[PDB]
Amino acid sequence: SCIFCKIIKGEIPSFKLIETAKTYSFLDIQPIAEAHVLIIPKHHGAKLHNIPDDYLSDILPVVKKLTKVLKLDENNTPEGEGYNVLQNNGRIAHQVVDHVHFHLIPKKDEATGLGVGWPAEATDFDKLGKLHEKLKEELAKVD
Amino acid sequence: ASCIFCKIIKGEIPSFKLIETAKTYSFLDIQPIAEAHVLIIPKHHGAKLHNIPDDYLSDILPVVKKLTKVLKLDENNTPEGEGYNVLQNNGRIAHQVVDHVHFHLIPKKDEATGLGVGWPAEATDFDKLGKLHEKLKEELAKVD
Ligand SMILES: [Zn+2]
Ligand SMILES: [Zn+2]
Repeated sequence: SCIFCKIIKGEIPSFKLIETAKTYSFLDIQPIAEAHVLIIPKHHGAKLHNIPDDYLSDILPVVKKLTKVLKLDENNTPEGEGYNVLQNNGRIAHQVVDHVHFHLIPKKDEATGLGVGWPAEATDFDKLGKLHEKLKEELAKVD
Repeated sequence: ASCIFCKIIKGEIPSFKLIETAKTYSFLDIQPIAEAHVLIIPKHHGAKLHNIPDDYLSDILPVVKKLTKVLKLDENNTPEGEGYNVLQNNGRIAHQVVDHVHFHLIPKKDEATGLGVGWPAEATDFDKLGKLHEKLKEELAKVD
């Protein structure tokens, strides 16, 4: 039933851009900015951790090549127009289609493109230290 | 040389190190917007995504995937419950402050913390999409 798998299989049309042996990209037909692009692995998995590594390695090179296509790569200064790369995992994180997809979203002004809510907390070395200790312990056992 | 993220990689500025790779370096965000807000950076210094060599880009998302195992985010294989965002910002207007490419792995446990997504739908059309699609295809042919 997955609509992105249907896009890949040519059963739903799409404004196709770069296609790879592993990766498929196309214009978002519900964009939030002018050339809003989606980039998906051909391996169906709902979240990032469901994608094999060899599919994951292919995504950012394709995204970076798309920035050449959209000419976003002509601005090598922090000012002027910019862009975001965003991938969502779960309803609460704003994912609706349950197949991994990266958004390449040009940021031309404040009214359009991604709007970033950034609720940052103060630095607290004691809590970070305890969190680092716990995460390094989970890392040791992943290895 | 004047880049906090380069200095952090070299160990000249402190950091809470997590996974490191021949090509990638990751560590806790010390001004986090969610509990285990992690940063993931290529070791090569580029300001924007398009300034990073292909071989550094290929290694980033497998590291992010491995970090979702460290953070136990990989245990929820349903669209409900808690989630997470991967964000990368290019230029001041896109919310980028440090001019070394960094990816955010941000757990999404509730609505008050984590990434807040503003999503302003833009009125569009199959005519406009089609003409835009022809313009980008021409450019893709030149890139090739
Ligand atoms: Zn699918
Ligand atoms: Zn740097």
